[PDB]
Amino acid sequence: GWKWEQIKEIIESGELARLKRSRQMTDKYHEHKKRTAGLDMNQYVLQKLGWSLDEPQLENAAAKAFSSSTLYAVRANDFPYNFEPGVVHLVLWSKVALPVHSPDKAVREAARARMNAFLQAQPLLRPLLSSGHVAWFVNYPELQSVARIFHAHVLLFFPRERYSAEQVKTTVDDILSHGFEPLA
Ligand SMILES: [Zn+2]
Repeated sequence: GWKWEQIKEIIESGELARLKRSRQMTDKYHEHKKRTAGLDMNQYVLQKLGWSLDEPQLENAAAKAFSSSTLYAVRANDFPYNFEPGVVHLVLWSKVALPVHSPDKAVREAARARMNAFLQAQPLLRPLLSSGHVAWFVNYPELQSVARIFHAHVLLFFPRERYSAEQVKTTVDDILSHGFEPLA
């Protein structure tokens, strides 16, 4: 799998298609694809996250992305990409889209700045941020699924010489249980 420095270089160059699953994980992803071939996965995800129109509305319509914990959700990626041991592949879903690949440089930079501020503000990521061991990307339209719901790939690096696999499990379970904290 990709080493952390390679991951950072790929994200920086925008060559996101290079971030691929292993042959085997590609096989499993293929079988899950067979299973969901009869579904609109946008509606499925909305349903699972509690964001369907059926649900109540703790909204103000104009709420800023990440301004309230009801507006986002972090999950472990069930079919992670092929990264070196210690890299944890999470998915951050947001009810509010962030136009991070807009042709408008002002809009794109502003949307990226918001995502960055959100992740930087997270106490549960503090030592990883201090280490440069948090990265994120949003797959382009020609690469993504579930295009009606914003989601970012959030990668956390726990080097093997710094965290046992069991300590990684513990910390990630902690993050997913607590969730991320909102940002005004
Ligand atoms: Zn949640």
